[PDB]
Amino acid sequence: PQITLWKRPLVTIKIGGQLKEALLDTGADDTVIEEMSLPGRWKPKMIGGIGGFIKVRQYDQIIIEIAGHKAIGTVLVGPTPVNIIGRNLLTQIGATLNF
Amino acid sequence: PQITLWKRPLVTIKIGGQLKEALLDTGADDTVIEEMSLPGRWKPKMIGGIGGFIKVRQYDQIIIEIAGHKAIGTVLVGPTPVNIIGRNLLTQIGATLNF
Ligand SMILES: CC(C)CN(C[C@@H](O)[C@H](Cc1cc(F)cc(F)c1)NC(=O)O[C@H]1[C@H]2CO[C@H]3OC[C@@H]1[C@H]3C2)S(=O)(=O)c1ccc2nc(NC3CC3)sc2c1
Ligand SMILES: [Cl-]
Ligand SMILES: [Cl-]
Ligand code: NA
Repeated sequence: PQITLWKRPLVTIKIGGQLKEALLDTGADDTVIEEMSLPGRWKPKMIGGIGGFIKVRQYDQIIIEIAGHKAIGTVLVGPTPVNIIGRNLLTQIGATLNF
Repeated sequence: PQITLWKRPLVTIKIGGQLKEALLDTGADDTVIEEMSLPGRWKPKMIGGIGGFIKVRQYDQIIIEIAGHKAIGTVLVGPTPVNIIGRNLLTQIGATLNF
């Protein structure tokens, strides 16, 4: 699709069999989603945005569908205010910015 | 142009007569720039992101040049760790996300 930015670019994602809403975010290096249960081991990561830092759990090689496009990659789980799809997965679904 | 997302989508902006580097950020509703002077009236605002809220100054009807493209809109000025071009100005330069 071609998505304009007059509204938030929200899409549905599917992860862990569940549907969630998430923001397509070119300003985010990584994908960050709210508290949920994921399989496997996790590693620590401390990620910074506006306001300061949060601690998150990093899960690698997680299967996730984004607007119907399959991706497999790193998902950070933590107390984010919104689910964010960052560049690590936007690149897997072939997203570009165009003007 | 077509900007891929392998790296941060950083562009040069001109604002308040200054040159700055800024991130094209589809996950940002508003444009947020590090501390600088701008002419005219302003009012305070609180904006939240991953690590909580920061207080900014809201300046309306500011002209900015973004990667060569002129636009006008509201600019928030405050202690953001990175200059961010948000949807309120990305729409004006005709930016879209495509995949
Ligand atoms: C969290 C989003 C929902 C909003 N944000 C935009 C994101 O694109 C930020 C951009 C950013 C990049 C950085 F480099 C550093 C930063 F401080 C900020 N991304 C990010 O925090 O990413 C993090 C995480 C992702 O992985 C890595 O990448 C970078 C780091 C790191 C860990 S925002 O900035 O908080 C924002 C902007 C304007 C605005 N307008 C408003 N209007 C009111 C509602 C009416 S509210 C509001 C909120
Ligand atoms: Cl505006
Ligand atoms: Cl349009
Ligand atoms: Na003004």
